[PDB]
Amino acid sequence: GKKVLIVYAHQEPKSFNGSLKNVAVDELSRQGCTVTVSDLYAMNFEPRATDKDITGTLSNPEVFNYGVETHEAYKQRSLASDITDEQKKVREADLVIFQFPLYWFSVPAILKGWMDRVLCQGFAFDIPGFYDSGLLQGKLALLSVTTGGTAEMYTKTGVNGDSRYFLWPLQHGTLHFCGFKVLAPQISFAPEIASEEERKGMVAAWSQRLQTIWKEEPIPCTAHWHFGQ
Amino acid sequence: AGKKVLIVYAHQEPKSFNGSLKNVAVDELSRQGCTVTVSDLYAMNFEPRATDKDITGTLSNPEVFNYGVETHEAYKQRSLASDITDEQKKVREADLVIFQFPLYWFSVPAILKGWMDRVLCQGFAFDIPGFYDSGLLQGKLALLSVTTGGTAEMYTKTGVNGDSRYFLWPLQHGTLHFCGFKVLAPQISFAPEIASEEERKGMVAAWSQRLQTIWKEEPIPCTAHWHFGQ
Ligand SMILES: Cc1cc2nc3c(=O)[nH]c(=O)nc-3n(C[C@H](O)[C@H](O)[C@H](O)COP(=O)(O)OP(=O)(O)OC[C@H]3O[C@@H](n4cnc5c(N)ncnc54)[C@H](O)[C@@H]3O)c2cc1C
Ligand SMILES: Cc1cc2nc3c(=O)[nH]c(=O)nc-3n(C[C@H](O)[C@H](O)[C@H](O)COP(=O)(O)OP(=O)(O)OC[C@H]3O[C@@H](n4cnc5c(N)ncnc54)[C@H](O)[C@@H]3O)c2cc1C
Ligand SMILES: COc1cc(OC)c2c(c(C)cc(=O)n2C)c1OC
Ligand SMILES: COc1cc(OC)c2c(c(C)cc(=O)n2C)c1OC
Ligand SMILES: COc1cc(OC)c2c(c(C)cc(=O)n2C)c1OC
Ligand SMILES: [Zn+2]
Ligand SMILES: [Zn+2]
Repeated sequence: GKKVLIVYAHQEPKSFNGSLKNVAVDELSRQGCTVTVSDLYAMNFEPRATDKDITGTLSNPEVFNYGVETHEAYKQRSLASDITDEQKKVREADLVIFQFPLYWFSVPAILKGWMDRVLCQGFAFDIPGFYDSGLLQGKLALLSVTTGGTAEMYTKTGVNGDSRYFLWPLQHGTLHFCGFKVLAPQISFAPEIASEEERKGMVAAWSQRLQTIWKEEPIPCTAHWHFGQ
Repeated sequence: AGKKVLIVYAHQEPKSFNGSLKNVAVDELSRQGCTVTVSDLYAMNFEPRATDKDITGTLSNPEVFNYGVETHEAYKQRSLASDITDEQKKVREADLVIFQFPLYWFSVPAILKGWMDRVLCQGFAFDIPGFYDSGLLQGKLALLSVTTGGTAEMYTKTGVNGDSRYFLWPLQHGTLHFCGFKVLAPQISFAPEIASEEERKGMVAAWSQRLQTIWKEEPIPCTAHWHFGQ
């Protein structure tokens, strides 16, 4: 059996993102997988990295250093419960899918705040244990991104550059760094200008791809993959 | 000179190395006689989430909420939440916007990502058409002043992290150039926590020193080739 966590960042259940999340739940549930969804906006998930993320008393209450404080908090079981709740889902998961609209070539700030606050030192990475040896190694991660821009805008010589170029900080700098093997991203280009069909083809392709997600090999998550020819 | 600067600052700790870079900027720019404003996001408890609370008028489509459509509308009607319009005023007046922050996950801290997502709305920062070189903030300068955990050597093409310019792309091109800014070369202060106390003073005064001649700089060519090479 396998466990999947979907971390989902869209305000509107009727959205194209909402339908992609909902077919993932339906298809992975149909296969017998254990599925959990973190619907960040419904949870009013806190995005800011602050001293509230530590309960009881700080390791150095003269000069606040978020990284050191959350590292010590993790080790002393002193993190806020919204964070540890997410860490439990991630620890149990075999695959983590992030489902979100591209905001400013990146994730919406609420999902950025999940990455900043959930993936702390001791949990997701340490000295050592990063990139290849990151603490989440053995787990799979997958970005399912929707865009306002069309596929042609996202080419090396198009106005937006190649899609892979905006993937680097998320796939390499975040998911690889924590040890994830990164599945190929699912990019649903410009759903809002596509037809009622086309949109169906995109959703159905996603549902279709999920049918054989466990047979996939991860991308080689390298500078060459993102930037080379 | 007769110029206005906005510093958008994202760090929790006033005694931090970011706190020092922000204050040296304020001291040097104020010394030159520039007009200076700082948006200290954590101290303001700045709201990062893009939600329907950012619009206070009748929604264009209250059956199916589309944040970009509703905020674009709300900007035209003046029904945006006032935290957002308070920032727009600072940006509209500024000739240079400096972002001061620690690198978090190859990007800005979520509180600052939220400032970008909610403040740079359609109608204000760009339109369709009216983006990249035609973006609505054309004529303004922006500059990322980023600190890292990683050393410079780490952030080279054959270092573990890849070249520093790679992680600049979403921010410089995808956000600031998109809105029309000309982008000045980034100030990257590498690995201050590892550096010696004297190498730290050196990085602070190197930023101070650069600001002395900031108005004479040309912007970078904010292209794929600048960021990625051939
Ligand atoms: C702050 C901000 C920053 C942005 N930055 C970027 C950026 O850097 N680059 C970029 O390219 N874009 C950017 N965008 C645009 C954004 O990425 C797109 O708006 C978003 O990806 C569209 O996805 P959605 O789910 O919201 O679309 P929706 O509008 O919800 O989807 C399109 C249509 O499909 C309908 N639908 C729902 N379910 C289904 C289904 N079952 N089958 C068929 N249709 C269905 C919807 O109701 C809708 O009519 C930005 C947007 C914002 C607000
Ligand atoms: C969630 C998260 C994600 C991160 N992701 C990344 C990443 O992707 N890539 C990466 O490289 N790093 C990353 N980091 C590390 C982060 O970028 C660095 O910790 C940050 O850049 C260091 O800057 P700071 O101001 O907090 O340093 P500080 O810890 O405040 O400063 C270091 C030292 O400089 C001293 N100092 C303060 N003022 C002065 C002064 N006037 N003169 C001389 N010294 C002074 C301080 O007192 C301190 O001792 C991440 C950190 C976190 C918390
Ligand atoms: C650039 O130096 C580095 C590089 C790292 O990873 C590449 C680090 C750390 C620290 C302190 C903790 C940690 O978990 N990692 C993962 C570091 O600081 C010494
Ligand atoms: C801020 O909103 C943005 C930002 C963008 O880029 C950073 C966008 C778009 C759309 C619709 C198409 C597109 O290609 N890009 C590149 C967008 O929607 C208006
Ligand atoms: C999540 O925290 C992170 C994440 C990183 O990369 C994504 C880091 C580092 C540090 C300290 C050095 C570094 O080179 N990288 C590359 C870090 O600090 C522990
Ligand atoms: Zn990688
Ligand atoms: Zn550019």
